[PDB]
Amino acid sequence: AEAGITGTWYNQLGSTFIVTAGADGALTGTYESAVGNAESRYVLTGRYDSAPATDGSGTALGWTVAWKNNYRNAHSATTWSGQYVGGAEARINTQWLLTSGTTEANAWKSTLVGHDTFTKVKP
Amino acid sequence: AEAGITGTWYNQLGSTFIVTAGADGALTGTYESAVGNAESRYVLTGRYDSAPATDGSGTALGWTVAWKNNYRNAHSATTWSGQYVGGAEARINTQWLLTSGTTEANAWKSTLVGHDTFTKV
Amino acid sequence: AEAGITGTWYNQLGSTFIVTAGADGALTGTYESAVGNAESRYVLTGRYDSAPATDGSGTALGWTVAWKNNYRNAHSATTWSGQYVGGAEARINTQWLLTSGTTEANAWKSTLVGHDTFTKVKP
Amino acid sequence: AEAGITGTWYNQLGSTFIVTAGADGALTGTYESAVGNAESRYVLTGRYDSAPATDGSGTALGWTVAWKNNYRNAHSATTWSGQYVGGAEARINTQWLLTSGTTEANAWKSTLVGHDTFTKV
Ligand SMILES: N=C1N[C@H]2[C@H](CS[C@H]2CCCCC(=O)O)N1
Ligand SMILES: N=C1N[C@H]2[C@H](CS[C@H]2CCCCC(=O)O)N1
Ligand SMILES: N=C1N[C@H]2[C@H](CS[C@H]2CCCCC(=O)O)N1
Ligand SMILES: N=C1N[C@H]2[C@H](CS[C@H]2CCCCC(=O)O)N1
Repeated sequence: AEAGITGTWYNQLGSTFIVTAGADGALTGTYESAVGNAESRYVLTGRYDSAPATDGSGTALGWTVAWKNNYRNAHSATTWSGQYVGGAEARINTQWLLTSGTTEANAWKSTLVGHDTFTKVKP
Repeated sequence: AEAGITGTWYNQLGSTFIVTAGADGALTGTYESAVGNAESRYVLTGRYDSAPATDGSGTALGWTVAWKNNYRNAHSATTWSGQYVGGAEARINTQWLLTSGTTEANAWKSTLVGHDTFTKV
Repeated sequence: AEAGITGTWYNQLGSTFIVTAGADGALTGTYESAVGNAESRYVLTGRYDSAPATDGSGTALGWTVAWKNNYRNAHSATTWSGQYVGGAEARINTQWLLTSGTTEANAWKSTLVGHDTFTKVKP
Repeated sequence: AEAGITGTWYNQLGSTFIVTAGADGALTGTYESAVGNAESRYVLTGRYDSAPATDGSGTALGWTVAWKNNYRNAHSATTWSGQYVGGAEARINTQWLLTSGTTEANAWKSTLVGHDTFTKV
């Protein structure tokens, strides 16, 4: 549901995610990371299943943040792939891939993988 | 390198995606796959880092495709994270995560991972 | 440290992991999964850093379980890659890859990725 | 297919691993890489599913290498998960996770992921 995803979310690292889910399946907002070579807010863009299922299945979504803004440029991009689960305590459980640009030679070590869980605070 | 991300790319599977790279880091376009519960074009939105470094590194980027369009809804979304490299043969090398919406009970098996290499050939 | 890893561990799904860390960096034991097309115990083999660092850095390790025993055969294998962190509450935090054998055609969907956290109960 | 996993394999990077596949699912051998804080041979231990299905599927397997030997200790371990396929050109297609031991503080960036294809060429 767009509404349910829309809001302010935080994860276990202390990062802030502000997103708006649009009617057409779009996600736009800004990400504030608590870690990494990242300072201030970064623009995020993603997509979600505007028409999930009835049942108590999560809503699949994903989004990308390139870590370049007017203050910094880490030359990397992270994509989070997960599911939104609503209820009294809504969560977005994700797995992410962080790719740094590298020379052909170090391309084998350009991507990190992890997982983040977000808890909603505001709409 | 710059601009050159813009165009039509194809992968091993036969998938095709057309993207437009905007001066400030946005990626917009459509994705048409060859495998899965997919049928036609899907909208894709991503970001790419517009000021890559000047050591011969690739340009980091990523995009998402929710697999829902006016014809099908596979209740899943794929995110590709990778880097673009130009030259006589430009390619985008990526790793992807495909998450399907599941009930709590099947959450452990909701995400597939793979890799795709796209070229303009 | 071999000792610290040796023991009985459980994760959030309810699976049992019984492992012995040998002096030479080896890990052997059995895995009892609570989910999947898996019944009874399965043999596991892995390796760990017998000489970690001083500091409060985790000990990197990894192990594999092919899901075939005398009772079942899911034709898949899972490898867990993570770190052991000791202390009063020792944990093994991992990320895993589950690959199912497939035809060339469905190879794109042969691997699942997730993460498990194990808590120690016994040696 | 069976037995055929046993042998010497090489990957794109130039890494080489020699493995022995035992009748009951064990994989044993040595791994020598071409990249990273690695120097010489490392011991590898894995498992492979000894009764693959009879639809033309690959044989699922996986192995681990802790990057410590008598010469170096990179305080990391790599696990490769994939499947073997035989034929005139047998190959092992894998995806790997490389975890480095870190302090809690850097736990978020402890694991790299990639893919390797090994052939006997
Ligand atoms: N809030 C989170 N931040 C880290 C993880 C996923 S992306 C990462 C921050 C990286 C910042 C930029 C960088 O270091 O390249 N979750
Ligand atoms: N070009 C690719 N197609 C498959 C992989 C990653 S995304 C995937 C197609 C999935 C279609 C929808 C589905 O089956 O859920 N790469
Ligand atoms: N204890 C765990 N079991 C599931 C995850 C990782 S492997 C998986 C069980 C799979 C069983 C065999 C199968 O279904 O193929 N953790
Ligand atoms: N053949 C491969 N070599 C690199 C990738 C995955 S494992 C890795 C070598 C790592 C060496 C030790 C290290 O740098 O930590 N594939």
